Amino acid sequence: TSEEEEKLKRDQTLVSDFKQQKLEQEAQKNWDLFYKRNSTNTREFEELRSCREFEDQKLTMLEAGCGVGNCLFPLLEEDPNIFAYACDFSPRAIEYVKQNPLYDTERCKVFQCDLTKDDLLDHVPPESVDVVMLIFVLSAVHPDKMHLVLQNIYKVLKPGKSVLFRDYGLYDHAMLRFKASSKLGENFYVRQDGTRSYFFTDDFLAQLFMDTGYEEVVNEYVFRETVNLCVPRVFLQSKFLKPP
Ligand SMILES: C[S@@+](CC[C@H](N)C(=O)[O-])C[C@H]1O[C@@H](n2cnc3c(N)ncnc32)[C@H](O)[C@@H]1O
Repeated sequence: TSEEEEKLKRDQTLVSDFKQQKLEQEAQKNWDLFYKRNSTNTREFEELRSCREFEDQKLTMLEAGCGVGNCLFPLLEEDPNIFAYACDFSPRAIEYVKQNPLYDTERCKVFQCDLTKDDLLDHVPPESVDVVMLIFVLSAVHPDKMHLVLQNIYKVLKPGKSVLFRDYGLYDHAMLRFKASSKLGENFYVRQDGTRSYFFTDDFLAQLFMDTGYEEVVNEYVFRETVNLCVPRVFLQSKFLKPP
């Protein structure tokens, strides 16, 4: 190898770490910019009706990474005996959740929170929650910090109740198009809008949850289609239990 060949490889590491840190430093900005630049923004129901002891028993629920509430307001409208804590670290997204007319404070408490560093106990009482919902959120978090998210959620969960996980899986469509310029690491990619996407394997995700004290209930790939002309989709869909 040349002298410039050797130089270029140490340059690649250096620039790539610069890129990674900038992307991590601005995780919140890029998600906030995402919301400020757009507005065209069932397994869950089954498990809510599952842990109920009575028939119409009230349950309390934490939607971690609520966005503008696409997975929140439906669950509130179908089920009347459910209270949802909701957080997100994008202020603009929070405005949207507080701003649409379905928002009723007898049913829904939304707050800002960076799940990697802000204590959920600041706004969610300890071991108070029956279901936490991590839907397409963990994959936005740096793989090295994902366990922080799971540790944080742990404090909030009533023992014997569970996290409902769903996120991008191995060989999902986006992973199969990113130019290697956008690869940040193994299964870790950056989108054009600066937000990041991790593509989970069943084994890696299971290890994350067990390293932070959960037990595997369900951990399976699920496959779906999107219309263009059909696009194959791979999600990882799981359920992890906080032990009693
Ligand atoms: C693709 S949206 C998913 C929203 C929602 N779970 C749903 O079902 O539609 C990803 C959301 O995760 C949020 N997010 C990413 N990292 C976060 C973090 N560290 N703490 C809190 N929210 C985060 C972003 O603000 C964004 O709104």
